[PDB]
Amino acid sequence: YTRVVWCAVGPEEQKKCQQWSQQSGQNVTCATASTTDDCIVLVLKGEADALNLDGGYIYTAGKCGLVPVLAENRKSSKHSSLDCVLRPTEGYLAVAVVKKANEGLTWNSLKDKKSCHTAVDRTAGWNIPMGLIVNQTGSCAFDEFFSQSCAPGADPKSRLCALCAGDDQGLDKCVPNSKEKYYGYTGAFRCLAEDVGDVAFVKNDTVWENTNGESTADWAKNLKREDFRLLCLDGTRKPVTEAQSCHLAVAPNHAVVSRSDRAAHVEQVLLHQQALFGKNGKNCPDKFCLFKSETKNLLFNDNTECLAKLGGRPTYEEYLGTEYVTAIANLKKCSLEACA
Ligand SMILES: *[C@@H]1O[C@H](CO)[C@@H](O[C@@H]2O[C@H](CO)[C@@H](O[C@@H]3O[C@H](CO)[C@@H](O[C@H]4O[C@H](CO)[C@@H](O)[C@H](O)[C@@H]4O)[C@H](O)[C@@H]3O)[C@H](O)[C@H]2NC(C)=O)[C@H](O)[C@H]1NC(C)=O
Ligand SMILES: *[C@@H]1O[C@H](CO)[C@@H](O[C@@H]2O[C@H](CO)[C@@H](O[C@@H]3O[C@H](CO)[C@@H](O)[C@H](O)[C@@H]3O)[C@H](O)[C@H]2NC(C)=O)[C@H](O)[C@H]1NC(C)=O
Ligand SMILES: OC[C@H]1O[C@H](O[C@@]2(CO)O[C@H](CO)[C@@H](O)[C@@H]2O[C@H]2O[C@H](CO)[C@@H](O)[C@H](O)[C@H]2O)[C@H](O)[C@@H](O)[C@H]1O
Ligand SMILES: *[C@@H]1O[C@H](CO)[C@@H](O)[C@H](O)[C@H]1NC(C)=O
Ligand SMILES: [Fe+3]
Ligand SMILES: [Zn+2]
Ligand SMILES: [Zn+2]
Repeated sequence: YTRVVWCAVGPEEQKKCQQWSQQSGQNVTCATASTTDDCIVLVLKGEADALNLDGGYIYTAGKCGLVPVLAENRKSSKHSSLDCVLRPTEGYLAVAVVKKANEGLTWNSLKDKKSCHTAVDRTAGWNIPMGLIVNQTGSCAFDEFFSQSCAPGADPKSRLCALCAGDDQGLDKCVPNSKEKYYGYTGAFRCLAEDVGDVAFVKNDTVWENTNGESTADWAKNLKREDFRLLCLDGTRKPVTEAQSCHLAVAPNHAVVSRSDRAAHVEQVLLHQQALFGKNGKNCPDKFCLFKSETKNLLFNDNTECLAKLGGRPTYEEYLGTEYVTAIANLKKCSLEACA
């Protein structure tokens, strides 16, 4: 009754959810689906209660009647005396990242290069960069812009999946879940790091969290911030320290959604769950930490400080903001799960 069913995407999220379930004494239990779109359908059916979503999926879920409940909040600078749970969200910066050694590559010479995207339909990985490219090109043929890409969730036989690697056995190539080696923020950054692609569309944080020893992962151990550059819309290249002046957009933070009729109950349970397993929580790091997965961003982003109350009681349109909603609307003209 005051039990919340979380929806995990893929087997690694399922494993994390199971540990949370055990530690929560079954106040939270787990349903699993192979894609984020399927988890949305489970929530619509009432077979799951909630999951945390990137803004592009929130647009999808919102059209079907789902609502944002709490948002990820990461480290701040202003609103300093304010408690994390009450602090306004700031958004994250969507960036385009390349290797310094790939000289003369700029926003203006991206045509026919190789690209690394977090997944189709996601904010930094797809909606913002492809939205910009469509506008600048005056063409809906965004699938013919890059020579080859990894964009998890596209047709595995298309050039949009040519660079995706699948799992350890080479299966599930291009699936939009963490079994795909190049899925998500860390996966697309890895796709650039290994020189599989020429450019990764990720967020500012990703670059910092995976360089200069911040990650102990084999592929990331030796990466240095200085070996990367950001691509600016004016055609210049800048150091990764200049993201505030060289990003493609500011994105709304990922947020937990649920059916409108279940929102209040989901909010109550999660606030108590974070008091236990959140950043300063009673049982973290001793038993279980909700916001940790070893740089893998499972269920929540690893840089999450807390889940924050929204205020204004957002509709999903208000939460995403009018600038962003119109951008997606326009990109989607180029090409129940279409609930509107
Ligand atoms: C781009 O993304 C970067 C990664 O998120 C941002 O850099 C971070 O900036 C925040 C402040 O806004 C720093 O917060 C710190 O929190 C730490 C304690 O919890 C302390 O830093 C210590 O830990 C880091 C790892 O988190 C280590 O590098 C080191 O031990 C350090 O002493 C500080 O007390 C500080 O508040 C954070 O350190 C930065 N992250 C990293 C990993 O460098 C950056 O601002 C973003 N840029 C823009 C323009 O938004
Ligand atoms: C790609 O281009 C499209 C269309 O050229 C962009 O859509 C446009 O976005 C702007 C900014 O949000 C909208 O301007 C707004 O107009 C409304 C009223 O018309 C007003 O409320 C705001 O003050 C603002 O001026 C504009 O309406 C919208 N155009 C259309 C036809 O929908 C889109 O933003 C571009 N994509 C990207 C990723 O930038
Ligand atoms: O960043 C300071 C700024 O944060 C808020 O901005 C957004 C996006 O984070 O918060 C809500 C929730 O997602 C959105 O409605 C706001 O979007 C607007 O502002 C962002 C800049 O952050 C911008 O990219 C969008 O184009 C806007 O639509 C709030 O506006 C406010 O608290 C400020 O403190
Ligand atoms: C389970 O939820 C009930 C209802 O609030 C609460 O009494 C208890 O603290 C919760 N236990 C855990 C481990 O989350
Ligand atoms: Fe995102
Ligand atoms: Zn800006
Ligand atoms: Zn409102």
